[PDB]
Amino acid sequence: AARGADFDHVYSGVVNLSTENIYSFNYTSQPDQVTAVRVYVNSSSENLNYPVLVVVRQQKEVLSWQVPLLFQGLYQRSYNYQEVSRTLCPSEATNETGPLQQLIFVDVASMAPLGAQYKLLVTKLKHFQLRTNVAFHFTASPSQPQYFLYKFPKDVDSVIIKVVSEMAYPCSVVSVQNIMCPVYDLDHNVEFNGVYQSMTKKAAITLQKKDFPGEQFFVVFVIKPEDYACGGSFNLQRKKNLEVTIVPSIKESVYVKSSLFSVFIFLSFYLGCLLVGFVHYLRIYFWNIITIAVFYALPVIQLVITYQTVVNVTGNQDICYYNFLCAHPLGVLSAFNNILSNLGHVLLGFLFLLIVLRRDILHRRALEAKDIFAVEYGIPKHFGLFYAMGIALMMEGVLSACYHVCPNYSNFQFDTSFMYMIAGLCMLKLYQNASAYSAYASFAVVIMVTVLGVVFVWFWVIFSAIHVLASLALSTQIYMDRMVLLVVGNLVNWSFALFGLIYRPRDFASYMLGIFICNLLLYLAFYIIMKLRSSEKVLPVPLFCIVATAVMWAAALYFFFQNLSSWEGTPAESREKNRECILLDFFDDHDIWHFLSATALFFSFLVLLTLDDDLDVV
Amino acid sequence: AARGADFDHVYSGVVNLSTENIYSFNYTSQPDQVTAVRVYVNSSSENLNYPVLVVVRQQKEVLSWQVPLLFQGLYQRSYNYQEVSRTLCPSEATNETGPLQQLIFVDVASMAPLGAQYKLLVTKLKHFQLRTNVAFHFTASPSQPQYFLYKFPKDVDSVIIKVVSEMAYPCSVVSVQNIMCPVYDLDHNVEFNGVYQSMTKKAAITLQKKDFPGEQFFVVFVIKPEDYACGGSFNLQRKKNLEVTIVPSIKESVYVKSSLFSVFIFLSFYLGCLLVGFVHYLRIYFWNIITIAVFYALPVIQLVITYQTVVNVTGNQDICYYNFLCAHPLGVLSAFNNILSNLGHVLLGFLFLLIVLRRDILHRRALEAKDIFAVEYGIPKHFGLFYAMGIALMMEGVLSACYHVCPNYSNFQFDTSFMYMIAGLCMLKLYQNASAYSAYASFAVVIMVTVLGVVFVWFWVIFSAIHVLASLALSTQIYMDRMVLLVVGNLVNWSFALFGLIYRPRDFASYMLGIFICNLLLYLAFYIIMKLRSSEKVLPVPLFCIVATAVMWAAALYFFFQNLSSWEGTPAESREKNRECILLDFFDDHDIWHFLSATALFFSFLVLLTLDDDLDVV
Repeated sequence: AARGADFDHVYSGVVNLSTENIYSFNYTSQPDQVTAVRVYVNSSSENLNYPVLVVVRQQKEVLSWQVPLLFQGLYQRSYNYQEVSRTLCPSEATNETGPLQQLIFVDVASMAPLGAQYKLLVTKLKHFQLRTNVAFHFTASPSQPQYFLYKFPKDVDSVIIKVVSEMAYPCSVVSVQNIMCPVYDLDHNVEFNGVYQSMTKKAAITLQKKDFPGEQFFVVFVIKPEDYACGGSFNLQRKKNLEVTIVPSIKESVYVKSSLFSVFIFLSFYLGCLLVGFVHYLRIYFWNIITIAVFYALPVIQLVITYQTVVNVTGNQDICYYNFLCAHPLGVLSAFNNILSNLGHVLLGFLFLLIVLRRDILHRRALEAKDIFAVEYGIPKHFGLFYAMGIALMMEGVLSACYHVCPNYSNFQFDTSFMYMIAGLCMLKLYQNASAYSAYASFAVVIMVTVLGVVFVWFWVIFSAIHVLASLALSTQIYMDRMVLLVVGNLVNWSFALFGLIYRPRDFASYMLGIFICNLLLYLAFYIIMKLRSSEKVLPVPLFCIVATAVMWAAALYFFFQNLSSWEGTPAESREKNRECILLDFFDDHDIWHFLSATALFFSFLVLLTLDDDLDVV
Repeated sequence: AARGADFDHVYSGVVNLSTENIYSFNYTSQPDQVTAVRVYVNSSSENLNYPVLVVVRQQKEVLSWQVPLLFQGLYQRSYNYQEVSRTLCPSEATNETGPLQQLIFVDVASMAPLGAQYKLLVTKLKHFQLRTNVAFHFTASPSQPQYFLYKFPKDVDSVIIKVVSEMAYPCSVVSVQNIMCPVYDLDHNVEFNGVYQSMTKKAAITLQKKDFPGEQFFVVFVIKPEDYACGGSFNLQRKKNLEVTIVPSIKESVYVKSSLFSVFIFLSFYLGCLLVGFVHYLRIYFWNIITIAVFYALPVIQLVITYQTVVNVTGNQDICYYNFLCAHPLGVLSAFNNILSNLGHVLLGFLFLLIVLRRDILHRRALEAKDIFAVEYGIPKHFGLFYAMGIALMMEGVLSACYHVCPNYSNFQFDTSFMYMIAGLCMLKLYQNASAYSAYASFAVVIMVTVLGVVFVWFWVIFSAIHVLASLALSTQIYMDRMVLLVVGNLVNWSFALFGLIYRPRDFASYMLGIFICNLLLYLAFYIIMKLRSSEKVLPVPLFCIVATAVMWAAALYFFFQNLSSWEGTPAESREKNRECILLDFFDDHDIWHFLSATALFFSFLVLLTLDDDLDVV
């Protein structure tokens, strides 16, 4: 019992308590290509107490739905849609089997005393297979989910899928499943299997060839009914216009050609320092700091790899905050362009403990043999702080090379934490004890207290008075021309504190921008303009070094001020600010800061070291 | 078109490509009680290429399934079941509406050239509603999931649901949903809504009355096909015999009657000390430790409340490791019997800084006025360690009262961490500097290194030699009778290290059991048997105190040696060892250790303080 209907035609009729509508669609497959049937069903109006029930029977599948669809959300609201569409599964073919005959049965029924109205349209899909470097243009809906198929090529072993929306809204979920057919297109079971990502404007998924049996996969797009998870708020139709692009990945030569550059650019400094040095006349407090440094590192190297294993096991790519367009994977690590750029700290913090140790050896030898108290400058024994300076670079580099494996909220902002100490020591600038030893750990304690309290009684307005008092206390000791300069510096610090209180950009995230002014104040106390009535204190090598650290600090602020990701306000809003890669397709735009910060801090420390000349001969 | 069949009868027949089987069941509801229809369908044999498809149509629901069910699991295995059963949703009634007429349509069809065989049985449910303090006896299966209904009483505002299996296997999931009917009984969508727990032998769920609209809820039981998540391994039938019990919760009077006891039991010590004291003759290193103590606490009080909020938001009760039969909730906190028992540390660490400060004041006054160098015992100025002893109790109590909000793996075992320092100081026992200051932080560094390295090259065998060397080094300084005692102690320590290496009970969890021997060695060096040829050094008050700290250390080891939970080997195996509550239905069996450890450590420290008598008059 059937009617023998034909494909691509609009059918209408009346259903009742006894009348049932039967349709039978017969089609022949091919020994190649993929076909995909699609059923669209529309209801006229009303029907909120006696809906229409449609069942579709295949050889190895039965599907069923009611036409007046009713969703449900938070805060006791009810949405109702009146249009249903579905994409039936394919059957596939082989080269050893001929053409296949297939039958689809569609039954429509209702349970109403008077009747209902329905419209049926069953059509084949012409464009079902995505190709390499070809962009599509479809349109989704919260009651019309979509899926497509992709086949791996013979040479490509990895693919990046890029999905781009247009306006802002509504949110969606994208999934990557393997080639079977208990296919999951409903919203409540879309997260059961496969890599899935929430997206509101952008999405990027990285896939490999060795993890898929048969080298074919399904990309599934589903639209969220209520945009609550993405951070926003909130009947007739929603609609969405997406765009999907598949691109290949880089080869293996780039992984060598970039690491060779990033390990052959920091030996020219060694060669230069050697050349400059060997041309002359044509020729236990530290011990009690390692035990504290090995206390504040082991929770990081017990939490980070655990989080990485959790992300690499459960499937959810919503726990870490990477840059999803420039995250190259290697091995267990999923970001191998933010762990090889931190190799500058632990290699440029080793030229201090080859020069200042030689200077210590030479000065102690000169004290042992010659009379070092003749024509000297104010107790020449001055070291012991350079050894606690040139090891904080390594203890900042090792601590920075463990945060970029999973940026999250538990790890907080523990990357620019010891840099506050490295820029706020300001002890060796008081050259030529009681209030310094106590304030050494107290400075880092106050910095950590401010960092913790920045997130949580008018913190912005309360900090201006404390900053002004601290600036006045510092300028009282540092400092009439000197009094006028101290007053101008205190006024500038108060104006900067008032401007920061007026701004209040990103609360705890703005702690870096608020302590950059403190670092500038600490690094603007260069007294090189003392030559009004004093000695010369100027030489070509410190003049070149102060020119270099004046020039090379301007460039290192631009890449700081370009924001790429964000650790606040949902994990689906980081993807909007994502950017691509420059400089040989390996380095990011928040990865040329770890190359300039180290080589500016090293030159500033060298300026601090090599200064106070033209007095050893007096 | 129908046949007019009757309830509770076995029907059989043959289906084909053209023949379809229709059944129509008409039933009348009642103005009270709950009915529940249940459909059982059985297939004879074979049918792996042409299955049987069954659809059930109601007024506001359509359900559909194939009879030769096929599941799927990891490692490319395929299971097939031949029996299906389902429980249809109820329709419910009101007191303002009369009896309701309902019709169920059951259609059976196939797509086979020869035929298939099927058996249908549709029956009503007699026992559908659970009652208070009544235990049921049902039987589940991985292809037969179950659900029941419960209604809140008029006085009870909270309920504990206890589910108990029998043997070990197989695992299951239990869910608590609200009263609607898009009911979720399949395995892939059971975790969409509601509180759910994985269970293999035991489960306990706590529910409240203010969170459920209408005061009715659904308890859903579903059996897992593959027992992989619970930790185990791995066709005809599985089967499971459960048991469910609903019990009420305690009143509000217990929350007052226990806190009054647990704050009125620790003032009798104050009254006793006052009475003993006022009866006589009828009458800056510490400053540099607060800055380090406020460094190792803020990640805990940024991670713990975040984890608690995550558990209290997402629904998953599988991230923290509580005792699910003795976890009383109050407010945001879900365990208010492990945060009010840690109030003993921060209240019994305050009787030292009222007695030793008075002794310091009296001794300084006596030095200022009288000649304190007459008839004294070896430089009577001895304090400065009691002030670093009586504040580690508070810095262990505050650090212990933040781990019991969510025991997990990231928090590790950071509860008995400063107790290693508190028991391994052993500095003031060398009475009457160079190697002590260096070894102070080094002892805690070695303890933290051992704790970290215990989890991860024959650690058990390598530690015996290090322990023997450390024991020999300690006994060389501490210590012929003294040499024989030192040799016997070194031999006993080597035997204990060999026994611990032979045992190796729980690796990193066994670090507490392996350092308990070290604590016993440090607290067994009491030289009170020096009276062979020496002075008396014995008085009634230190004799009573050494008797008390000898007696009250035996009882505090039993409750340690009773294990209640475990932080390793899946989060569904902690529930097997769970126990109930003793001592006025509030305190646990791992909560009478925080009351005896403090009052034994305080008496041991008092023994250390008050000793060396009978020499102030000589």
